[PDB]
Amino acid sequence: MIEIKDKQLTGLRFIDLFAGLGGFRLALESCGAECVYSNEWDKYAQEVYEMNFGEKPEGDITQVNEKTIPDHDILCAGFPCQAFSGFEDSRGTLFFDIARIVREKKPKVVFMENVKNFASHDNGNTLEVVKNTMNELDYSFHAKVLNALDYGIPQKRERIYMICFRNDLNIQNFQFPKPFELNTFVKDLLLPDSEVEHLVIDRKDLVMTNQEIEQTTPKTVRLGIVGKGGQGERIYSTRGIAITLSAYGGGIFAKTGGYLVNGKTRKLHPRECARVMGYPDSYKVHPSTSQAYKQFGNSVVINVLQYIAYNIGSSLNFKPY
Amino acid sequence: MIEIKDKQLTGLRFIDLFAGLGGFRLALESCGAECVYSNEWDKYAQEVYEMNFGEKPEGDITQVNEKTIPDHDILCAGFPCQAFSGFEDSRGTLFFDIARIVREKKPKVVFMENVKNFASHDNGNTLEVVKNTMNELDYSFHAKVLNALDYGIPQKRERIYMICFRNDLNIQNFQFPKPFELNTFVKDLLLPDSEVEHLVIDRKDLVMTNQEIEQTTPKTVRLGIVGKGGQGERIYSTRGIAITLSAYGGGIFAKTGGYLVNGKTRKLHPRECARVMGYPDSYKVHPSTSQAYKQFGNSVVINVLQYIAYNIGSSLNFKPY
Repeated sequence: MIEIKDKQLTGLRFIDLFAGLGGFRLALESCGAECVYSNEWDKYAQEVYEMNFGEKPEGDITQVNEKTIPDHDILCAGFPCQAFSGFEDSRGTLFFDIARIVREKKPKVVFMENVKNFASHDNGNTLEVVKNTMNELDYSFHAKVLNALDYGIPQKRERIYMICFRNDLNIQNFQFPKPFELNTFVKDLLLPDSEVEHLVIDRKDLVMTNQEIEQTTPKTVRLGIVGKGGQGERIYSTRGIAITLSAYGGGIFAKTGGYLVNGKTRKLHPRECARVMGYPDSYKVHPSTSQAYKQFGNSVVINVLQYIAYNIGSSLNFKPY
Repeated sequence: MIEIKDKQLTGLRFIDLFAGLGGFRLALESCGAECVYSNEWDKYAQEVYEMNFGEKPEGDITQVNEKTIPDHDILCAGFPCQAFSGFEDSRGTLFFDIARIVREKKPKVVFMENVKNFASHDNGNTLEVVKNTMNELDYSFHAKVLNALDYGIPQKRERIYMICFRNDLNIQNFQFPKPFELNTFVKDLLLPDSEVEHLVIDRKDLVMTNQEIEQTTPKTVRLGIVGKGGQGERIYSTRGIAITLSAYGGGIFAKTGGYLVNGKTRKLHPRECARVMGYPDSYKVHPSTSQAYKQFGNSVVINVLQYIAYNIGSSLNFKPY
């Protein structure tokens, strides 16, 4: 997470749909915005959200009538990707819940996030349905795939970010944040060896294929493999960036991938996962290691949302005579 | 686990290498045999082994001197499959440690177990190497792939079982147990709903292609899918048999697969995993749920080992004038 002193979103209200761990909430609050409603489906996610924010998000958004949603300026949603069978063509999906709320509450901004391939899903019309639905609801639609490693977070993680402004506001200067040099690497986020001993996997079929590198580099650096060398069976350098965290991946080093740390090969700790997703150390992670992996592997990258939120605020606040 | 009153292995000593949870120990002890040495690599496997048997198995078998292994009549090993590059070809593998122990200790019987495809691995070479090695050590070699579902256990789980008798014994009559009708199904092995609600997975992309069946059947019965319907994304009926447990599988319903139970979709509980692996309810599972899944996913099926152990005894005991 980064520090933002210029609170571009001060005095604005947002809601956090499909809140998960509350990544959007961390991001928008860091810019001064106020959360007036959150919704999260998963009970274990509601749990950890409650641990960190004091309140439990409302559950199943389908039971919740849009008229009951508090007035708000920004709607956030890192929503599940689903295939559709514009606005009426989005029915049946969780995206429709976003569309029905947008139609009722007409926030100034709709800020959404999804997987990197979202633009390709269903031969391109999952994106086209979302875009057309947003247009029909009288919003512009700006989408760009951004990679975490380009925004200060040492993880290979491309995601699509979609920002929509209500047309009456006439916003013409929204820009995605510009990428910058990576100065933090996996090594910079590690816990002491003692705290992660349980994550060490000693295997006789380990084959180290490359020597540890001498200079940090903003890419994934594979050093070795175990077994057949497939998913969850590869070992990376902490002087590089993290491979993409996965909520549901399998393999010996499932979810995190394996890392060469002080002569040992191990998974990342849930706290290290938090860090490579941009979560602050003040954020309490779920007690279950396996549930924490799933939650972070499914989460948003805080830092990227912060840069975007700041730019959303920048655009909303530029109102010359 | 089945009851055996005719203790064919009474008076015989066995060792339990790559002991894991001690499945071989349960099977052979049920037939009257006494364990005189066990070895298990994994720290967490040692823990639960100790919880159940009162003793901690020795670690790293590669550093154990073969001459120090106690005298025994039966060597058991459910060992990790590894590609080779006869006896000499085994070097660099965990099987080499079995061979060097066999060479020094000369047990009457070597009883091994591995994955179902062990036969076809490295195009037959892996099994050739094992067989030729046992032959060079003056053992006959018998191997067959048996499916848990044919031996009273409702799980789709084929494994190769290898049984070798020392040549001087002139054992001519060893037979693998004959398969029989399955009369136990997943539903019979389930815990009450109160014990398992933490394993329930409520989702929206659940697509059910068949209704719950009314007949029991010795087959895996897929009723639905989630996501893309791949690994750990399939829902099965409990009126069928369990899909193969996996130590490192991924997906939403990782390791156990998903089941339709009283209107809910859930993973199996580690106790249910124990049961579909033939472990008795008196066997304590690992306190860590995720660790217990890995353990049972990589374990042996007790009942199949009991039937084989009994037949090993039957052959050793047939000694006419």
